Amino acid sequence: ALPLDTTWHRPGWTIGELEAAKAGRTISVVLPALNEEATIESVIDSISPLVDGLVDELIVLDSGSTDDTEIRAIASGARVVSREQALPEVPVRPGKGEALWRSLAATSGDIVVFIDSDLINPHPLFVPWLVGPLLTGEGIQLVKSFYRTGGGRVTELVARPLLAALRPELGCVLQPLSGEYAASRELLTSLPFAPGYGVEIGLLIDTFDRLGLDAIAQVNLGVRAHRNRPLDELGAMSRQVIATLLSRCGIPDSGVGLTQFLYTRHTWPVSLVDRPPMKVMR
Amino acid sequence: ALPLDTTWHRPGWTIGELEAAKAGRTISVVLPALNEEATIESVIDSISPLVDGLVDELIVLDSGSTDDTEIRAIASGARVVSREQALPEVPVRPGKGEALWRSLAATSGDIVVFIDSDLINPHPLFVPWLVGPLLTGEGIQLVKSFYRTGGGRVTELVARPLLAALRPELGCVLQPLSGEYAASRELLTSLPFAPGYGVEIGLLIDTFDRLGLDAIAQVNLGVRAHRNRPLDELGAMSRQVIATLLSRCGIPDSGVGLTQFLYTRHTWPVSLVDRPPMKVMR
Ligand SMILES: O=c1ccn([C@@H]2O[C@H](COP(=O)(O)OP(=O)(O)O[C@H]3O[C@H](CO)[C@@H](O)[C@H](O)[C@H]3O)[C@@H](O)[C@H]2O)c(=O)[nH]1
Ligand SMILES: O=c1ccn([C@@H]2O[C@H](COP(=O)(O)OP(=O)(O)O[C@H]3O[C@H](CO)[C@@H](O)[C@H](O)[C@H]3O)[C@@H](O)[C@H]2O)c(=O)[nH]1
Ligand SMILES: [Mn+2]
Ligand SMILES: [Mn+2]
Repeated sequence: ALPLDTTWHRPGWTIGELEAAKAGRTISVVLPALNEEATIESVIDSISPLVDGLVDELIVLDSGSTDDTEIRAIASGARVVSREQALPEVPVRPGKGEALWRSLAATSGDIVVFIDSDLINPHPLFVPWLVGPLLTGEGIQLVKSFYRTGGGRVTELVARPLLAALRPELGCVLQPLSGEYAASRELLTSLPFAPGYGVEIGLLIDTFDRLGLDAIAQVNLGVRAHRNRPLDELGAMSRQVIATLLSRCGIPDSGVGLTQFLYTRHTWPVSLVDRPPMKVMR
Repeated sequence: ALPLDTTWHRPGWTIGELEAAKAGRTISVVLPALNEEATIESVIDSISPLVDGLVDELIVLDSGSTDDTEIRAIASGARVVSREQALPEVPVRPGKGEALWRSLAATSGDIVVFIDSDLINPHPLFVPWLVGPLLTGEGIQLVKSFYRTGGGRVTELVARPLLAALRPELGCVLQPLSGEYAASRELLTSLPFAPGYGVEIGLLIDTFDRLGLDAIAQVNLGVRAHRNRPLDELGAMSRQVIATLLSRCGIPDSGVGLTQFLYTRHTWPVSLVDRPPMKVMR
């Protein structure tokens, strides 16, 4: 009942049916990871059985981990790609947005699926459930998940109310910041990639501004648990989500970083520099 | 070390000294309340000993309570003023901003102090600590508190990061949404009053835009505990805080209310209608 293809229930397709509908299209899965040694294995394990079938490629984009993320992920059979390796001609910047952007150059799938590597016990139907609308539907180029400490505080207090205020047509997207989603390569390599934690909200809005809702679907993945960061780390994330949201809506951002008083004072980085469409690097 | 008079430590003044420095100025205290039967008595009790001394007036602005807020507050010796009684010629709208605005017409103090009526065990030096800079300093017309479930989520994830983005000069205010603050009547009756939960962020920004930081002081009240609302109630608050913040910064707000999916759907009210400076009602 939303102006937006929303699969509220457990999708009916089977792996064999979904695989049939590929029709020569390839599927790449990317797990971005920064210091996720405790959950990375269970996430890979939940997806690796699809490889050489529904999924043609799985990588861990290691965003500079200093723990045992890489050795654990290799031991799980995964190809692990550093940011450097993904695109060596261009120096590495920090943040998640950098990692997803770069992952576009280390993959070749007509469809790209992103799964966060800190999920606690991810269901192995996550990927099949996300490529569903891209395969069977028409016009769909972006599929966002929804679900459910916690509650998605930055989602419920910042991104959703801000979308209500500045892009109300996106008010029917239930989890605009979700790290689990899939999209066509043609769309992904045509859009710029916001830095740090701005990347999701930036892709959602440029996708909308460029193609309208009809290109966007969302799908219930059920329940979703992950690391629940402390409030001060979220402030920093929220600051970046805000900077990216305002820019896509034509509003000048001060570029000034959030300062916190814990009393002691800390100033977190924010970035106004988007990475350009990966096309320009061909 | 901030561009903003910040009393980081327990203020040194005594009640007698502060009272001396009034110099013919009167002090009104206002407790806005909506259904606070469980905490209203302890809050009044913590302040009533100042009446006919440092404080010349105390009221409870009852914002339509359906519990025993009024009878309990009366039994504590407080004058209780309904919104209707505060300003009968003008029909009542909902929200906190309505209540504070109206309270300006039911008081006569040259200085007005606001204290939330849901505080758990408020220190009885709260009021003395807030009128300090208005009495002894010069130029000061607004005094904001700071302190400390929870953590002030809407504060740390929405108001502070948004001020960083759009009014970075206000980045050194530690609790811009705090319900405990004092201000001169001349300032208060000259500013418009945002609706619902937008009122604080609206007063902070119009005060800044109109007088600069030099008119603003903040004071440590130590620790502060209150009702910790559920996340969905905060989304609604956050939506209003956002609508008010964007308007003061010259940015058009859609006027569209936040919708939530709990799955079931609910749409909370937001308002773009500010009450005008109480001066215009003279
Ligand atoms: O510099 C970084 C930071 C994070 N990550 C990875 O990105 C994923 C998500 O990061 P996380 O710290 O867990 O973000 P969340 O607190 O869970 O934030 C949620 O909301 C954010 C705002 O859009 C999204 O970026 C996240 O994917 C989403 O889970 C994890 O696998 C991290 O390893 C990186 O690769 N590089
Ligand atoms: O329609 C209303 C709503 C609330 N209140 C009173 O206002 C005070 C604060 O309301 P509360 O629901 O406790 O807000 P908080 O969740 O604590 O929000 C914090 O941040 C808000 C955003 O600025 C401020 O409005 C609050 O004062 C501040 O405590 C309480 O005494 C309420 O009784 C009313 O009088 N009328
Ligand atoms: Mn996470
Ligand atoms: Mn409260």
